[PDB]
This record gives sequence, C-alpha cells and structure tokens, in this order.
Amino acid sequence: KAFDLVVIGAGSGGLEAGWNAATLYGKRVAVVDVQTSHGPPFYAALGGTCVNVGCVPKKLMVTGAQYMDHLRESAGFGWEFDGSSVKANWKKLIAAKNEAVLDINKSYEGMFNDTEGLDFFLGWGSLESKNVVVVRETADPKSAVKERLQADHILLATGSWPQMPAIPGIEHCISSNEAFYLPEPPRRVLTVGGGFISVEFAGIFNAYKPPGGKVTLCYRNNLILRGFDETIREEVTKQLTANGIEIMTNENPAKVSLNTDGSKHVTFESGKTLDVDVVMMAIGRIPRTNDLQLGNVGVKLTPKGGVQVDEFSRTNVPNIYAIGDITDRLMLTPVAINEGAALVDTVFGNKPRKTDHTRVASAVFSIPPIGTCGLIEEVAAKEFEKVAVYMSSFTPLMHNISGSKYKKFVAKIVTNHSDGTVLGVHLLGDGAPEIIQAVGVCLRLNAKISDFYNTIGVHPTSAEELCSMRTPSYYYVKGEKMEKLP
Amino acid sequence: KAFDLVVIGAGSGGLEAGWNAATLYGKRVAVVDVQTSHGPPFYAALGGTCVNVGCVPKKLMVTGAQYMDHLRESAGFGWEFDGSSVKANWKKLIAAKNEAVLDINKSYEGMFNDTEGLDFFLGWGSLESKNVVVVRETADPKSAVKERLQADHILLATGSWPQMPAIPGIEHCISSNEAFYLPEPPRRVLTVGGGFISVEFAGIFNAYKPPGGKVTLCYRNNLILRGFDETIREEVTKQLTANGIEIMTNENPAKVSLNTDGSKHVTFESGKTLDVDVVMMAIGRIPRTNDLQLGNVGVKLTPKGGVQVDEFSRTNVPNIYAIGDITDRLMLTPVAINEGAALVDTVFGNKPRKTDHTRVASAVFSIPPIGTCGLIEEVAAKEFEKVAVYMSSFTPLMHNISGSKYKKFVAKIVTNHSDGTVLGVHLLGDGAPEIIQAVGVCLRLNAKISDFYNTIGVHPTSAEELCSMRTPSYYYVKGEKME
Ligand SMILES: Cc1cc2nc3c(=O)[nH]c(=O)nc-3n(C[C@H](O)[C@H](O)[C@H](O)COP(=O)(O)OP(=O)(O)OC[C@H]3O[C@@H](n4cnc5c(N)ncnc54)[C@H](O)[C@@H]3O)c2cc1C
Ligand SMILES: Cc1cc2nc3c(=O)[nH]c(=O)nc-3n(C[C@H](O)[C@H](O)[C@H](O)COP(=O)(O)OP(=O)(O)OC[C@H]3O[C@@H](n4cnc5c(N)ncnc54)[C@H](O)[C@@H]3O)c2cc1C
Ligand SMILES: Cc1nn(Cc2c(C)noc2C)c(=O)s1
Ligand SMILES: Cc1nn(Cc2c(C)noc2C)c(=O)s1
Ligand SMILES: Cc1nn(Cc2c(C)noc2C)c(=O)s1
Ligand SMILES: [Br-]
Ligand SMILES: [Mg+2]
Ligand SMILES: [Mg+2]
Repeated sequence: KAFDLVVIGAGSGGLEAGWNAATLYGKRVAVVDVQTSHGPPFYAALGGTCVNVGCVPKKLMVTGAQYMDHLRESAGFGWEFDGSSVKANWKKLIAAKNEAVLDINKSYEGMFNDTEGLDFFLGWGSLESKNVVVVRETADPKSAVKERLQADHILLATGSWPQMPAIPGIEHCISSNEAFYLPEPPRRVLTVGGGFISVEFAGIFNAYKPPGGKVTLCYRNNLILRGFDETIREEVTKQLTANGIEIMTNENPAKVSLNTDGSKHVTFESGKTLDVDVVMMAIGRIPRTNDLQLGNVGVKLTPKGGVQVDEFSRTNVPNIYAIGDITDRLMLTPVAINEGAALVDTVFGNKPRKTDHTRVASAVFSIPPIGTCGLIEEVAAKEFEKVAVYMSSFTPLMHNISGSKYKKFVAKIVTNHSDGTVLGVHLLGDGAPEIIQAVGVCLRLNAKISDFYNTIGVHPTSAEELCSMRTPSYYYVKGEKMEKLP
Repeated sequence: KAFDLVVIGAGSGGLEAGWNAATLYGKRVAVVDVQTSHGPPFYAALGGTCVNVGCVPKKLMVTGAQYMDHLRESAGFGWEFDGSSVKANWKKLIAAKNEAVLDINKSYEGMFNDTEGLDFFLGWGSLESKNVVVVRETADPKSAVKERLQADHILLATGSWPQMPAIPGIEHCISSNEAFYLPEPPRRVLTVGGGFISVEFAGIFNAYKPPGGKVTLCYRNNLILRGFDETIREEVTKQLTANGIEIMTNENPAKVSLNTDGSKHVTFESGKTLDVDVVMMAIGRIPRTNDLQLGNVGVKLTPKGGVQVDEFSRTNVPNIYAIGDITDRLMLTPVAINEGAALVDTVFGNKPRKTDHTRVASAVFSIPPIGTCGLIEEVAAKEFEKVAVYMSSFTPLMHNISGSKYKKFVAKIVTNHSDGTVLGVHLLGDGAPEIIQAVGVCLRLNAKISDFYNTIGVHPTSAEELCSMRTPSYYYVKGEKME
C-alpha cells in the first residue's frame, strides 16, 4: 500500500512515467484508472484517451475513410469496376477498431502483471493529503474506498474530456467518445468545431455515409484550424469542400430538438436550421481536474482550469506533479509521453530534463492530411525582425491522373531571414504526417533553409519539394508582409 | 555556331547544367538530344531517362500497381464490392503514363523556345575536336552532319543504357525501355536482376497481370537488392513472395528460345526452365560513351566505359566535363542535377563546389517501398571501431486490420557508437520514401541518435519509430556483431 510513485490516469503520460519509474529505477509504482478496456461508460481506460477514444482508433477510421478516395482514384490508373456495387460497411470498421483497441488494452494488462512493483488499481483517484491517494468506486467523493495509497510522489495524468456547450438539447448531441461507437454510420451529420477532431471526423463520416448522405462541419468563426498555417487552413477547407463536405463558417448551434423520427433539428445562432442524424460536438477539450479533489491539498489551477506546472511538471505542492492534457497546453500524446519520461528522469533518475514544447511535429489526419512543426509565419513575424516564407503549392502528377486535381500539395518553410534558421515547416498533402517527423529533428538541430536546399532530393516524392526552395516567396519585415525586402 | 557551353544529353544533369549556365550565369548554351519526345526508337529523349523511361513513368505505374493492395486491404476497413468485376486495365495505365510523359516533353520544348541563349539541337552529338561538337543524323559517325557547334566548354551528359547479357536468344528479351511500351500486360514475366528496376517492375507486372498470370524475378546471388540494408533485403523478399511473386535466387538465364506459340523458353544456368510471355533484363546500366567518339579528343574513360572525372566533374581535357550516369558513380536524377549545378557554379561562377555523393537519401518503389540514407551496418562496421544498430520491426496495426499481416515496417538507425553520430537510416514500409527525405537533412547536420530520440514523435505515424529508439538492438565492435 506504500509506493515511491502513485499515478492517477493510466494514459499516454501516466503509463510512460509508471513503466519508466518501475523498469529504469526499480521504483515502486501504483497506477489508477477507472476502466481496464475501451468504451462506455468511461470511454478512456488503461492505455488512456489516445489508445481507447483518440489517435489510435481515429487513425484506423481515417485509414478506412481513405479507401473512398483510393477507389475513385484507381480508375485513372486503369482499375475497372462497377461503382454501383461499392458499400462502406461502418459496422465492420467499428468491430475491427474495437478488436484492435481491446488487444492494446490487454497488452497493457500483461505489462502491469509481468512488471515487478508496477501495480494497476481500478477505480477513481483523488487526493486525500500531500502523500495519500484514495481509490474510490465512483467519481463521487462519498463512494467506498477500494484503496489508500501512500505516495513519496503523486503524478496527476487524468488528461481531458470533451466540452459540450450548455445549449438546449445538448443531450441529443454526442462527442468524439460516442462517435467511436455509433451502431450505424449517420446519413447526415453536423460536426461542431473547426479543430482537428471535427475536421478528422467530418472526413470519416464523409467516406462511410449511406447514399444521399451529407457531412456538414460548422465553425463559429471565419476559417477552420486556427493555429495552423493560413495557406493550409484555406486549402484544407477547399479540399474538404471538393470531397462533398459542406463547411458552415461563422455558424454555431443555439439549440437542438428531436424530430418525431428521432433525427436532430439544429437551430444556429444565425437563425438557420439543419436536420441531421448526428450532432457531434468537438468545440474543445478540458482538463479532468474536478474528480481529483484538488481543494483537499491546494493544487493551483490556471485561469483556464489546467493544473499549473513549472518546466519540471511540478505543482505548487512538493511531491505532486502533473503532465499531459490536465496541464491544458499542447494536447498531444507524444508531448504527454515526453513530460512523463522527463519527470521520472528528473525525480527518480537524478537527471533533470524539461520537455521542449517548441518545434513539436504534429499532424491532422484530414483528407488530405497536414504535417506541421514550429512557428506559423504570423507568429514568427511578431518575434523576428525579418521572416522569409518559401512556398511550393501544386497538384502532384499522380493526382492529375487520379482525377483529384484539387489535391494541391502545400510545402511552406518559415525562416528567420537574418540567419536562415528554419522556424516552421507546414505541409498539406498525402504523406505530410510521415514527411514532417524528421523535420522535427532538423528543427532541434537548428537547420537553416540552406541545410534543406543543399540536401539532395529523393525523387520522385512530395518530400523533395522541401529541398528545392532557395528563393523566398515573400517576407515579413517588422511584422509587415511584402513581396521584396527593402 | 559558337556557344559558351555545349551539352550532349538533354537529361536530368544536362538540363540543370544548361539552364543554370544560361539563366544564372548569362552564358550562351547549346543542348543536344536524339529525340524530342518519349519512346521508340531511342526511348530516352528531351528531359532524360528519368522523365521518359525512368523515375517519372515508373512511379506512376507503381502508384497504379499499389491499387491491387488497396483493393484487397479496403475489405478489412468494411469496404464491400464485387471482387469478380475488378480488372487492371494496363492499356489505360500506359496511355495515362504516355500523356504525362509527353506533357513534360512538350514543356521542355517550350522552355527551349522561351529561354534566350538556350538552344536545343536534335540528333546525335559527338566530339569532332576539343572545342567542336558535331550533331549527326544517327549514332553512326558516317551519318549526315546536321550541325557543328563551336564550344568554349563541353559537358558530356548522355547518361546510361540497359546492359544485355551476350546469351543465346538475347534478341527475344527486353529491357525496362520496352517494358514501358508493352501494349498488353504479360501473363507470365521473368524480371532478371535483384536491383531496384527488376524489383519495381516485378511489383508493376504483378498488379496488372491478367487472371492466372505469374511474375518471376531471378537473381544470380542469394538475396535481392545488394547494397541495401540486409534486414530490409530479407523482408522485401518475404513481402514480394507474400504478394505472389516467385523470387528465384542463385538463378540466371543461360539462353532464351521461342516456344512454337511465340512465348519465351528460358533455360537457367542451373538447367531449370521457365516459359514466359516477357523476359525483362534489369541486370545493370552502363555509361553511354560509345557514340560520343571521345577518341577524337582523348577524354579518359575507365575500362567500364564511364568518363573518369575529378570531384569537380572535370575530365583530363580542360573545358570538357562529365556529370550524371555517364560518370558511373551514383545513378540518381537528383545526383546528376546536383553535379550539373556544382560544375556550372565552379566553371562559370568561380564558386567552387563538388557534389557530396555520401548520405544521399534514395528510395526503391517496391511494394512495400524502401527509403534509405547513408551506410548499411556491414559497411559502417569496417570504417568504425564501435557501430550501434537501433532496429524496430513490426506489422503496423492498420495491416493487422487490412489482412496484409506480412507488411512489417522496418526502421533501422546505424550509429558510430563512440559519439552517437548517425551513419545510416534504412526504412521499409508505406511512406518510407517520404520519411527519409528530411532524414537526409539530419545526416547533413551530423545528427546523433540522441537528436532523434529527444525529438517528440508525430503520432500515429510509422516515422515516429525513428524518434522512439533509445537502446541499441546489437553492435559491431571491430567488425564483429555482438548482440
Ligand atoms: C478524438 C481524439 C483524437 C486524438 N488524436 C490524436 C493524434 O492523432 N495524435 C496525438 O498526439 N494526440 C491525439 N489526441 C490527444 C491525445 O489523446 C491526448 O493528448 C493524450 O491521450 C493525453 O495523454 P494524458 O497522459 O494527458 O492522458 P490520457 O491519455 O487522456 O489518459 C488519462 C486517463 O486518466 C483516467 N482518469 C481520469 N480521471 C481519473 C481518475 N480520477 N482516477 C483514475 N483514472 C482517471 C482516464 O480513464 C484515462 O485513461 C487525440 C484526442 C482525441 C480525443
Ligand atoms: C527504369 C529506371 C528507373 C529509375 N528510377 C529512378 C528513380 O526513381 N529515382 C532516381 O533518382 N533515379 C532513377 N533512375 C535513374 C535516373 O533516370 C538517372 O540517374 C538520370 O536520368 C541520369 O541523368 P543524366 O543527366 O545522367 O542522364 P539522362 O537523364 O539519362 O539523360 C541522357 C540523355 O542523353 C541523350 N543522349 C544519349 N546519347 C546521346 C548522344 N550521343 N547525343 C545526344 N543525346 C544523347 C539521351 O537521349 C538522354 O535524353 C531510374 C532509371 C531507370 C532506367
Ligand atoms: C506551434 C504551432 N502549433 N501548430 C499545430 C497545432 C497543435 C499541435 N495544436 O494546435 C495547433 C494549431 C501549428 O501549426 S503552429
Ligand atoms: C470499387 C471498389 N473496390 N474498392 C477497392 C479499391 C480499388 C479497386 N482501388 O482502390 C480501392 C481502395 C473499394 O474500396 S470500392
Ligand atoms: C550508401 C548506400 N546506398 N544505398 C542506396 C543505393 C543506391 C542509391 N544505389 O545503390 C544503393 C545500394 C544503400 O542502401 S547504402
Ligand atoms: Br547475396
Ligand atoms: Mg506488477
Ligand atoms: Mg532558347
């Protein structure tokens, strides 16, 4: 019942911290989660949000959705078929995804049993005191104590949870959590939000919709994918539109009612209406702090609800740390993992290390996908006197043959024009997520535009475009956009 | 007519050199090629081997061949269709490829029309003297003179040509050149060679073969793709086999005769026999120096037939340079292009530059594909006291669902273990050619394994494997493997 480390949440960050502590420093670790395998009622489970209702299932489902493009595109390369026999069996996709996620759930179970002093506890973690975690049967603080855990160090890794706008008929709407388990693919769906989860799911639904189906994505402002490169935001919008997805910008649901047939009558703030079979809210995720009872030990939260941390993932309470989505910064699995590894190398390995939250490669499995690392030009332009933008945007040849002429590949490099240093790389097109990973290493090594253009291309690839840009397309000078320097 | 530079071969390296000399250095430039557009009789043409009968068309045809796998694999993700109603129309593929190649031919035609001081001449270029290129009607040096071009500077850029073994019945065999123009897809095809062209064409033929067809690849040695990472060589063998390609290793054609029905009767050195519709020789490519009459100026060749060059692409004759495959070093379009730029910068820019032929990212568009940059471990292990190998090999999750459970993604990093410097990165699996490009930039920046494993992964990707390897799988210490 006494542990070097107690971790609340057996997710991306929590398991990395847990496993590393146990196996790298022979430490004694307790990991708490509410559920041992994916799905209702708690959705996240052993493995965390990414494994159960996140990156893993989403990617399998986006891969499934990609086959709609492959069938259509194959014809240009001489593939012949009756397009009339083509059906997208959503139920098969969901059962395959479920089997894949369950096997990972079982993978982690074996990990805990096989591993000395690494123990899993089922139930709800909360803080009783500085050095005691209590595991309860429910999220209610009043429920039975399954366990009392003595902790030299406590790690909070409870991640995040979908925010559902408090509108009349929100109970008719789902989140990404329920999207993973729909028994049937919606004919008509409204994905609410302009971020990666809304965009990815619009893609998935668009491929699996029954005949005369329609995917509508709404976003409360003017242009989806805030924080992404502007060229890419406008291009993804076009390419989603080109593939039959209806993008409603400057629109936001005001309420939902059930029609008598069980469909959803959506009324927008603008007064517009839309009938859909599914309303999926993806307007944001919020740190899961409530249920930990942070009032009991005085862990400080931010003006946004995230556990306040320093560079070393330390709370205001010594021995108590927080990593991943609960910190409400970059909500990415590899960041959570990095923070967990760093924390344990600091606290248990006597090798202090801080996660670098700059120059993080990330992706959107939009169709087609985004791969990005480092600063967008608007952000670079406020920090640096002289910023150069290099841009190549063209439909690759195979997509002239495929018939998908709308699939422009976009490659942008943003530099500090004073020394050539690459500040950001932004890709839109097939392969972008794979291309961008080694770009992350390049940025860690402080690569300049001349390091890219002096490297010999791999031909033929989209990636070689990154090694073919020698001349800026335009600049920002003291924040001002212009074709040419003074 | 008088030119600052005459370029023989309007190819990857020749066009880079010509354009750079004309537009960046304001030189007057002549370029010669034997054909204005792709295909028979001379196959390569304006644009070079890559455009006409290489990288460009082959990548399109592999993309086409990849849909066979997308067809089968879609079913695991719930796609449901009439499997018996699906046909691979090779005629449509070839027509789509031809239009794509012709469009490039035409744009090069336009580039010559619209670029002042860059002139294209049609026919066969050779050296009359050290400042005179003669353009003639045919490869025969007694053929009619079309032009005589006075040249301050001459660039040899004629590329390479398929090697055909002097065996009985060679005339009943084709090379990659003819493979691009087969009117119908062969039911039975033997690809001869373990190199990238044989492997890539085996994948193309395998996808478009008519019902009950069969692709056989034969190679003289024990394991295909010599020069590639050994783990990758064994996996690509297994993955080709799993997709119905017969890999005949330690086998080589002794002779070919025609069966009565016009099919090819192949006799292997081992006595073995195989009847096929097509025999594609992909056993090598040799520099195209015969037709250049280099004996007229005394340009030094190797016994191989390549033009010998210093690191600046200089022949033993001043004002005569060679770049690209004719130099028989690295036969890649981007290397030829790099050599052309470096030469012109050197000669016309007084900006002296040599192409680094080390740490060049390359690909094989096998199914699945390879991406590689830098040294394989066996090579590193001879040149370094301590070599670490970081290896990750696993069927990615999507391929458990797709049913292609044979599709292991291999990621291998080879380091100098004394300081962690990455010497080589070798990838097998979907995306590998796209992943390896920015790896080339890493190796230029002398990336260490710690630069890889301290970089935060993009998830979920195959590429993140490169950033998830903290601990060597095994070592070479003074040439010896130690697990
Ligand atoms: C739809 C979707 C798609 C995504 N796609 C990607 C992607 O492609 N790439 C990417 O990098 N990221 C992606 N993410 C984000 C990624 O899932 C998260 O950043 C990551 O899982 C956060 O890790 P963590 O360690 O913060 O917590 P999580 O992995 O969320 O783990 C939290 C765990 O804590 C448990 N828990 C919560 N409260 C308690 C309690 N009181 N007691 C016990 N256990 C508790 C939960 O059951 C859960 O298992 C996606 C997210 C979603 C929702
Ligand atoms: C099937 C195949 C696939 C390939 N795939 C790839 C790949 O994916 N990626 C890659 O990087 N490389 C690839 N290559 C290699 C690439 O094509 C070559 O390395 C590149 O084209 C060589 O460029 P170059 O300038 O040396 O010559 P080339 O591009 O071959 O140009 C030589 C030109 O000279 C002309 N010529 C020859 N003799 C004469 C003469 N006497 N007078 C006038 N003109 C003449 C020819 O008509 C030709 O246009 C492939 C090669 C082949 C055969
Ligand atoms: C720094 C930057 N971040 N990103 C990607 C991203 C991530 C990760 N989460 O939200 C956005 C937007 C950019 O494109 S600039
Ligand atoms: C017709 C259909 N058959 N397929 C398989 C396929 C083909 C053929 N090319 O790309 C894919 C993917 C479908 O997904 S509908
Ligand atoms: C150095 C290395 N070069 N390569 C790729 C390659 C190329 C290009 N031509 O022959 C080989 C083999 C490796 O795999 S190790
Ligand atoms: Br061998
Ligand atoms: Mg245990
Ligand atoms: Mg001209």
